[PDB]
Amino acid sequence: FMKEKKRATFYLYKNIDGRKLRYLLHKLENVENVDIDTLRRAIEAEKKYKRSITLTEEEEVIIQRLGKSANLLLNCELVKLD
Amino acid sequence: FMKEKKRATFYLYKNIDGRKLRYLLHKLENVENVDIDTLRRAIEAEKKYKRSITLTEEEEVIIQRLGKSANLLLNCELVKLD
Repeated sequence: FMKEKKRATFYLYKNIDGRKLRYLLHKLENVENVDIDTLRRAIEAEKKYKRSITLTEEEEVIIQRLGKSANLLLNCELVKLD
Repeated sequence: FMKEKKRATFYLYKNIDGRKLRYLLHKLENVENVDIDTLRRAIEAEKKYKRSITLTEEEEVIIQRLGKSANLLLNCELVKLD
């Protein structure tokens, strides 16, 4: 129904704060593809840090658009950020 | 040590034969990135078919280059093929 005030939980290879997590999610709005090297690094990284954020309506649709690819893509952005 | 005559085992969303599996692996030699839509589809697909091939020396290095991203990338190629 939208504007559900729910949290999206992610597992990252770095224990980043919500501020950075939210930054990465929004960066995905302009991502069209992921380079093979970046994908390998994100996949091989140990994603053991559980980080969550309560979504705004705008973020809910980004999460819905990405579906199950969200966690990996967020880790890919983190690799690119670093 | 190379030329190990070992099998690489993959899990695909379609029960393709070794002929096609090998085709997809070689196609990855020219892949530089994966589009976001294709990645989501490959991630969300139920990869329940176990398919294996014994690697030639040339294929061993492709597998080594891809590392843990091989299975997902193969599924991405399968999505692109279809």
